[PDB]
Amino acid sequence: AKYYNEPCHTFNEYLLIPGLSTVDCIPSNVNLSTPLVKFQKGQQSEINLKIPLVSAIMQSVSGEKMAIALAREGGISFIFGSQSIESQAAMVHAVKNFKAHNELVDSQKRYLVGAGINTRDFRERVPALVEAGADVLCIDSSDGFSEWQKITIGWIREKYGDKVKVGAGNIVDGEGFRYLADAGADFIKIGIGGGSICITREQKGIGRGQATAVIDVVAERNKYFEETGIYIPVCSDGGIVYDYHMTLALAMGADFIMLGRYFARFEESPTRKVTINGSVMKEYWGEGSSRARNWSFEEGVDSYVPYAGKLKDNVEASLNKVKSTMCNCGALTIPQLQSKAKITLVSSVSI
Amino acid sequence: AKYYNEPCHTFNEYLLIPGLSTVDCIPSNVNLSTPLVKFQKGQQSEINLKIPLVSAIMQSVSGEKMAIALAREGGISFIFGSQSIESQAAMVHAVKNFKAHNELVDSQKRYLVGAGINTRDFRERVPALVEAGADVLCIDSSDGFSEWQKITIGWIREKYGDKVKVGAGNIVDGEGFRYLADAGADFIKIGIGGGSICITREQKGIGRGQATAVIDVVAERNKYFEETGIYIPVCSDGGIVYDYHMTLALAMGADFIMLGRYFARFEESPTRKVTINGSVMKEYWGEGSSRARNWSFEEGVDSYVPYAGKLKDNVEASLNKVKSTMCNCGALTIPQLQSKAKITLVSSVSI
Amino acid sequence: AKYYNEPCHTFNEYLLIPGLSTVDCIPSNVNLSTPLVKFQKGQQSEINLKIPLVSAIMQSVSGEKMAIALAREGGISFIFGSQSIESQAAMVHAVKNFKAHNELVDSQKRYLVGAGINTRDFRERVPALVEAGADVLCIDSSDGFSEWQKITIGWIREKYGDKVKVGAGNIVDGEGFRYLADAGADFIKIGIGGGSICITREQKGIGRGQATAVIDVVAERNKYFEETGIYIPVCSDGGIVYDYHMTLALAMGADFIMLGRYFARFEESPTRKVTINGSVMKEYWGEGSSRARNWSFEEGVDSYVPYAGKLKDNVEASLNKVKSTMCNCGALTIPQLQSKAKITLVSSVSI
Amino acid sequence: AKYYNEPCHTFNEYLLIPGLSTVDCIPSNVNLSTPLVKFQKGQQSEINLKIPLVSAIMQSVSGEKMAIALAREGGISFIFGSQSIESQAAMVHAVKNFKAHNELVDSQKRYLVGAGINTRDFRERVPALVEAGADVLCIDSSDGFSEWQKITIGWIREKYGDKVKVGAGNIVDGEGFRYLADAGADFIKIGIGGGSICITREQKGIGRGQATAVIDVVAERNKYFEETGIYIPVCSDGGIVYDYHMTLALAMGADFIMLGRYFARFEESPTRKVTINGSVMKEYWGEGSSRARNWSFEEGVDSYVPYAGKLKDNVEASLNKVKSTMCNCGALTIPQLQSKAKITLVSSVSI
Ligand SMILES: O=c1[nH]c(=O)c2[nH+]cn([C@@H]3O[C@H](COP(=O)(O)O)[C@@H](O)[C@H]3O)c2[nH]1
Ligand SMILES: O=c1[nH]c(=O)c2[nH+]cn([C@@H]3O[C@H](COP(=O)(O)O)[C@@H](O)[C@H]3O)c2[nH]1
Ligand SMILES: O=c1[nH]c(=O)c2[nH+]cn([C@@H]3O[C@H](COP(=O)(O)O)[C@@H](O)[C@H]3O)c2[nH]1
Ligand SMILES: O=c1[nH]c(=O)c2[nH+]cn([C@@H]3O[C@H](COP(=O)(O)O)[C@@H](O)[C@H]3O)c2[nH]1
Ligand SMILES: COc1c(C)c2c(c(O)c1C/C=C(\C)CCC(=O)O)C(=O)OC2
Ligand SMILES: COc1c(C)c2c(c(O)c1C/C=C(\C)CCC(=O)O)C(=O)OC2
Ligand SMILES: COc1c(C)c2c(c(O)c1C/C=C(\C)CCC(=O)O)C(=O)OC2
Ligand SMILES: COc1c(C)c2c(c(O)c1C/C=C(\C)CCC(=O)O)C(=O)OC2
Ligand SMILES: [K+]
Ligand SMILES: [K+]
Ligand SMILES: [K+]
Ligand SMILES: [K+]
Repeated sequence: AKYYNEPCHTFNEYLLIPGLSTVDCIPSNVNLSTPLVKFQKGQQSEINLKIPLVSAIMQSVSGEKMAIALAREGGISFIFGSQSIESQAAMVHAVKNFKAHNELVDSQKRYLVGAGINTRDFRERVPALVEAGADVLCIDSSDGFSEWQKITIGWIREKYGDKVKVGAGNIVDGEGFRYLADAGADFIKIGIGGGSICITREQKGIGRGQATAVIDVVAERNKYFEETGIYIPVCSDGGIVYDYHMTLALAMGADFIMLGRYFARFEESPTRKVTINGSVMKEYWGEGSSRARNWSFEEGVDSYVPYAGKLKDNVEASLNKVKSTMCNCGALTIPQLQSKAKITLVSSVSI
Repeated sequence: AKYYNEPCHTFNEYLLIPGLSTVDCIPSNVNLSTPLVKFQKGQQSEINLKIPLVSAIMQSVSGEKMAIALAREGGISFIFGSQSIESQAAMVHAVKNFKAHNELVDSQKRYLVGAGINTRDFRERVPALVEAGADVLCIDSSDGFSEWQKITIGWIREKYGDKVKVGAGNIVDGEGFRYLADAGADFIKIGIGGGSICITREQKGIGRGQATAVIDVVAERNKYFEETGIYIPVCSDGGIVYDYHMTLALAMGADFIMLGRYFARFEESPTRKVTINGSVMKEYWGEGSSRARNWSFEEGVDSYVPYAGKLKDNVEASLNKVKSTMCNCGALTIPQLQSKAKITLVSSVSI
Repeated sequence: AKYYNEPCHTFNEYLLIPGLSTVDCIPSNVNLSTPLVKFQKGQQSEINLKIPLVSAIMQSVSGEKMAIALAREGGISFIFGSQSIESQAAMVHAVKNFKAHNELVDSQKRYLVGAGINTRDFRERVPALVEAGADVLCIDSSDGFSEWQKITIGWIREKYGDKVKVGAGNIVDGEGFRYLADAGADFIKIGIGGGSICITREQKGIGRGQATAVIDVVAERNKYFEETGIYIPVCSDGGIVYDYHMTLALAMGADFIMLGRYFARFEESPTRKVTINGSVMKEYWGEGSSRARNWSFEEGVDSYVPYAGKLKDNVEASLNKVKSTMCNCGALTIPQLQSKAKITLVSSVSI
Repeated sequence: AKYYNEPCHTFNEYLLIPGLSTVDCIPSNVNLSTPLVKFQKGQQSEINLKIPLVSAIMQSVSGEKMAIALAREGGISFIFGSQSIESQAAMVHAVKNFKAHNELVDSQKRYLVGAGINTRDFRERVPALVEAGADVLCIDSSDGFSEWQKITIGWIREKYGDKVKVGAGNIVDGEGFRYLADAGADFIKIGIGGGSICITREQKGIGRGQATAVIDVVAERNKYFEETGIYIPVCSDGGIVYDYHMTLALAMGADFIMLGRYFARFEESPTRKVTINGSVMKEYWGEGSSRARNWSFEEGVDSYVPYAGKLKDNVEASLNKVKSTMCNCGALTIPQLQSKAKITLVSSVSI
């Protein structure tokens, strides 16, 4: 077997050490744009988010309303694919034709929207998604280091060339990243086990601390860029517990962040608002729970998250803190933060 | 005194990082066969389990019914030796003559069965066990790094040659493994302290994290194979808390796993089913407890484990998860898993 | 991004190993004097505290009474600047003209007093503070690694030369220290996150274990002294939970210590004494709390600390323990302690 | 300041890895003798304990009855010196003249007994102790790395030469050991902070994990023996929580062990037996508590320990476990254990 010199770590084990803050760095001047899909050196990505946040490919998170609400703030949602092909297409179509600011839109002023796909019914699902107007796709899986993802991406490239963007994952190391990059992925998703509704131990026992995973994949991605001139955006998916974890994920090299629990709390998530002993909550279940697969064990859990109100106010408060921290680190942009951030590990006792 | 460069670790401190999963790797195609006794290079073991699980040499675990139930699924039980020689022989005989699938049987279609022996009355116990039809024996001890085990194995070899298979242990490092290998053991059992009914601290203070023990013994075993051409199967005994710990133990090099608590929960264990406030439990006590030795201190404990029903359904669910994880690691067989597994240590905080 | 070879640590992770205690080292002979502002090699500081303790630049800690009570024992208070310029000046003036022992006074026998200032209204606030008689100033900020502090210090030097002393901070590493030193700071304050009313995680996620911060800044400060002949006193601000943490902070190189919670408990702090179910408490809130800024988030908290009585008796008990420990380390003075202290890290388990 | 490459550890962080157990190693054949005072190479110590246990120099532990009860089993007690010179002498005299097995006696068949002394009234106390018949003395202090201990030992050597044996301490590193060795100590006591009634943190903040302290002092002691031919026995004082900690302390190099709490639980300790809600307890307070010094702070605590009955049965049970573990390590004697023990550190998570 193969072992490692250091144990893996989660975002909670890190802190940012301030850098020189210049007079021109104020939150309002911080630019949170970031690339969504791959491009060659000297070019810009064909799709740039206004904010580095995307909602998870989950039944309890990314519905029609979530996609519109998030696109309006500059991010993008990946409509869950764990439903009928026609149901998913309808949601995508409803978002693209909603208008029939930092809004994320296409050349027709229509909100951008993503859609999750699987390695099984993609021959029928992809065409429907494209026809419906999906701006980008993403293969949704707990272990993307699979020949099935290579086959899926390959089929897409053979029928649509580079006109259809498709993200792949999830992986947690340089090898997995490399495999999906050579396969043609437009962006690679990082993370196995970090999620909130994730009980890694009581499951398969596969995974890696999110911080270690991002740091390792980012180094491979940068190495890959130097060898081929191809820059592949990476997404840190899961493991975000506090707002500052967002800044950490970006500082470590992630171009954008995928969140489930965070967005599930909003009015715009597709779940039921439930009042439990004076507290308003929202339903939240993992895609691995039996509650979701049904569309003696269980890959995820079914629980509740506290109601936080509308997405807008919460995302604004979260990103204001990110912007402020970025200025503490001497960064006016995400690339500058990734370049200048001073990140330290914290001792067990400190926690 | 002699010290080590690194502290020891338990299975809970590790996670598996996925490898390339090929299209041909599906749980149903995973082969869980594994060697039970030693063989020379170029040969196959004379006894191969269909599944890498064996039930512990304990009064509260391996009785007649357990041995039959486990053999039927492909594993083997070691009838406890902490009873009269005639009582143990009767159980062994009852298993071998029960018939008077992935079943583990001999050339006569009879279920395979093991039997534990001690370093004291082996001159009278072994013959009775052999005569009764025991397929394999195993010296049961908390510290197998003993001249007594060498003497016991030697006596067996002098009277039966290599016709009678005998496992030895337990040990936790390369030196202990080496001593038992040169002594002639057919398989060596790893583990001191890991057990569930083990309170190492409040005992002698001897032991080692199970993961570190297995990793160290496996390296010595591989070194031993290269020097002599003799492959000695090793057994990871104790310390298995979750199903994924099984995959970890195998990935680290253990050929098979010995479990006590896990099997004690089944209908087939020889203990009393007790209902405590709406919960059906099963009795479980260590071989070191006064409750067992009686056949001011105490080497083990006497407690309860939750009833899990029949062995079949539980073992199947456990091994399906192992098989699935193996495919995540790109392995269709145990040897392939031991060769390809990527194993990472996890930080204290992560736990 | 930039990473570090070791994780950061807090004061609770360290212990002092005794050195040779000579017959002449008794608590009563221990000298606790220490420099407040910078000086050149071969010289002495223009201001030396009699005891290495200063009260925090906070509304709930450093008022008129605190400043008088602390100066009387040999330390100094920094009147909080989070109030009107005229209100702060009045407090400073009241302290300087209170008389209209180990007392800390100027050549006119008047108690010494400090005053906090900010990087915004300093052009109007400084003159008022100087005119009122403030002996030393200090820029109060969560991240002193800022061009704004450079600008503020520069303005002071252009209008008052080296006649007005001004401390800067807070910083946590050699780079931050270096930036403020070159900027002209008379003393540099260390610490971000350590404070008691600090919830670093649920904030920006910036900071560093106080011990690691002090050790790193002290090494840079000593390096700076060797290169330029300028000795800049450093202050360990926050993170002091127990009396022995004081000895640790000094042993690690800090010239003096800034405390908030510690002093808030005294009769002389400007907050309300509140009786909660038989326990007399004192109010205490951070400068980052909304309760203080008002002069959807929050940089600090608003809580209670147990009443400890008058400052005198408590400070005396605290420093007697420091003096005693110093003798255990073979030190009669702070510089001798910084030179001879043997400091060991403690394992996680030990805690 | 001076730092260390590794953090310190306590006994709870270690486990013993078994060695080869030979047929001749059975508990009954294990020899637990050990040297009490220093000797030259090629010689034997003038005083050898039959068992490596000595009771602490405390008011709540070592009285007349304890000294007799322990000597009868082969150990020795150090009558507490925190009492009048005439009271301590009376106890010593009562023990030496009690008779007016593994018993520890002098050439006159009288029980051996020790007596604690301090660095202040030794000119009057020592003579009284010698005259009373004390077999060995020991300077009792929280920090023995003091010129006062050198002066005390020197005075004893000037008036009695090498006829009066005197132990010194406590120290926790090679430097402290070395200082007391050159000063003439007959044995050196290790340990600061480890004790049960020790709240190191809420005190001076001086100390070191007991295991690290013993390991470091033992290496210095062995180095000292090689340079001078003088073997100085060392005592691991405090930090013993479980029986196996005894085996660890010895394996690490300590010749004998000093215990307070352990012995306080016995019928023979000089404290009151108190029944608290069905549980019989014994009083136990540290020598640093105000309750003891009286013969605003506090170096120790005043609590209760569970009644364990007579010393005999408990010590026998404890040492049987030590002997058994020694055989697991292939040792028939303490020196053999110190030479052959395989000691591993355990991970934080394991605990
Ligand atoms: O262990 C898991 N069991 C599940 O059932 C599950 N469903 C989703 N996911 C993954 O978790 C991410 C969302 O995580 P958060 O709620 O932490 O933001 C998502 O983006 C996915 O990567 C799961 N992980
Ligand atoms: O500390 C111990 N005290 C005992 O009384 C005891 N009895 C058995 N064993 C050992 O534990 C293994 C079973 O462990 P699990 O229940 O964890 O599977 C078994 O296979 C044995 O190796 C003991 N260990
Ligand atoms: O996280 C924080 N939120 C706040 O609201 C706050 N107010 C003050 N400070 C800083 O804490 C120091 C006082 O700390 P102690 O109470 O621990 O002595 C002070 O000296 C400051 O450095 C804050 N830190
Ligand atoms: O922190 C302390 N405060 C006290 O008041 C105290 N009194 C004794 N000792 C020391 O502790 C040893 C006994 O420890 P145990 O009870 O752990 O065996 C003793 O042998 C001493 O080394 C003290 N340590
Ligand atoms: C697919 O959604 C996920 C993702 C992205 C992740 C995990 C996970 O459990 C699920 C749900 C698991 C499902 C629906 C079962 C199918 C499968 O195995 O892919 C995880 O642990 O890391 C990432
Ligand atoms: C023999 O069964 C075991 C085994 C295999 C192990 C342990 C143990 O305590 C017992 C019971 C201990 C008994 C019956 C006392 C005799 C003896 O000492 O052998 C353990 O700690 O690691 C492995
Ligand atoms: C200024 O007082 C502090 C100091 C010294 C520190 C911290 C802090 O939160 C505050 C309050 C934060 C305020 C008033 C908001 C303005 C700002 O950001 O400066 C901290 O974390 O380390 C040091
Ligand atoms: C003297 O008995 C001890 C010993 C041996 C130790 C400690 C201790 O606190 C006391 C009591 C402390 C007293 C009586 C105050 C006088 C002094 O300081 O010596 C400890 O921490 O390590 C070892
Ligand atoms: K900054
Ligand atoms: K895979
Ligand atoms: K000393
Ligand atoms: K052994």
